[PDB]
Amino acid sequence: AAKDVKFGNDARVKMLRGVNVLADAVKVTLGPKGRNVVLDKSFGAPTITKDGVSVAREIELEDKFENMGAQMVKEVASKANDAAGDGTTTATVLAQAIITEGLKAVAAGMNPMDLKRGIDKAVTAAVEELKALSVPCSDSKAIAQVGTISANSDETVGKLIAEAMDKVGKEGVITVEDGTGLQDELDVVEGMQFDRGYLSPYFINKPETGAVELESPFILLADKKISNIREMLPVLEAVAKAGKPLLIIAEDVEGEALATLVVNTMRGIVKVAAVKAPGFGDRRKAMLQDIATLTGGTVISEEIGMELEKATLEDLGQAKRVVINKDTTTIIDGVGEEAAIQGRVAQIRQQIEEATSDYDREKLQERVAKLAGGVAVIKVGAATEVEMKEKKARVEDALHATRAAVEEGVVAGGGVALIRVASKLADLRGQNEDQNVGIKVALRAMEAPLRQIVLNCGEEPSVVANTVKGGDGNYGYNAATEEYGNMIDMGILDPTKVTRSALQYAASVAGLMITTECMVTDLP
Repeated sequence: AAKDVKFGNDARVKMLRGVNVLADAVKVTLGPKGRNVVLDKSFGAPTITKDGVSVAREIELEDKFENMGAQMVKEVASKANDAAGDGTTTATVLAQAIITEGLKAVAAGMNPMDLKRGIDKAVTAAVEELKALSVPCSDSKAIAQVGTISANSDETVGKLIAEAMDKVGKEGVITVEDGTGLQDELDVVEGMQFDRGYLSPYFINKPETGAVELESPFILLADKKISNIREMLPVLEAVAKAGKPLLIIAEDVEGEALATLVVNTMRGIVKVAAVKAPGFGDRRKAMLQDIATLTGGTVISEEIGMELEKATLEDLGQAKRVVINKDTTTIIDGVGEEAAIQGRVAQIRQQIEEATSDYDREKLQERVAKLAGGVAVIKVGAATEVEMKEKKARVEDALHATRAAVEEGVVAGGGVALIRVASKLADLRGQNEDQNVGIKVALRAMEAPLRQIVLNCGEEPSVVANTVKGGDGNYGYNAATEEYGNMIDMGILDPTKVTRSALQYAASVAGLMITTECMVTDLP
């Protein structure tokens, strides 16, 4: 109800204090020689971490304005992590640097809109420079390298990912799951992956991984949107009498049907999962038909007049293993005769060699590649289950890093890429002097992360940063080995996607917070 409002300088200093608290909490973990942050818990034993994601997630402030500034920086950093796969700490420290310098400039009478324009211009130029500086990652040796360093120097993971990419291409679908035995086995199965997640986060069966995983699931393929239950309860009865888990693939699920499916899942009577149909229009129907052919079943389509009252087990699609994430889901080893897949991919082939519109042409290439590519699953083996799960986590992180590197490229890690780009962009200027001030602010901001890494390493950062700027190319300073040289040769590297996303979101949040005039929050 009643709310307290702050204007101008007071709001800016409140946000500055909140962001400073968050960044001082999260940035001590930056770099190989990162400090430890103790997160006291009510359970009884405090947890000790060196990763910035947990510290950022665990921090809140009693003062409302500082708090909300902290959570806005936190949400942009979380967006950076979700997009790139890492870089939360670098994004947060960059955001703090830009925010501090920009607010200091604004207090000097500068025009905040011009500062935001200059920061955005400098960041766009920096992204272009990073794209120029990125080393392409296409050779299997490069895949092995990124998988190795990304997984704490696990070269075996490097190979595993290398032949996985060799078998299913750079853009193919790859997943990792638990495997029996000691050796690590690689296998490719007929499957695909579309960019649709669960409709509600209450369908999750694995809170540790945050993925809706079903073993030998039995899916529903319906073109019409699902609102009520009476039309779809025969499916639940059939899966209950068959004892198999249930999954839903429809255009959109809404109404009390979602609530009752969640309730049934929680009660444990039968597992139910729902995933949106990818695309829209008739393309969604076409790809749903492709999915039905892949899984050997048929789709509940209203256009052909049939309905869901008569849907049964024998005339419905089934799968071997499905992993549903927040944004996308993977179908693994769709059960069905290969002849149907061959016929469908052939039909899509004629769809190419008589396609007219270019956009639909690329869409057909992507659809046929997704349908005929298949899915590769890698099973991790070990002595006991605990190190097996640890290697699972390491393999997942390495796979995300490899995907980012393939998508964008590889640049020098440890903040060397940012400082090199800032050095190369020393002569950038804007329309106004305030724009030039903003550009200088952005340059110092990209300088900041390497300084923080060196300070964590225990060395004074001014001389190290100056020495790194003096060099060219990928030459930089290694915090682990306390020496300079080529950063790529030493192996410490990060995907270009991570650095680019961190800089982009740091600039975005800093520009948002600089131009803020008013602050509205609940009255304490």
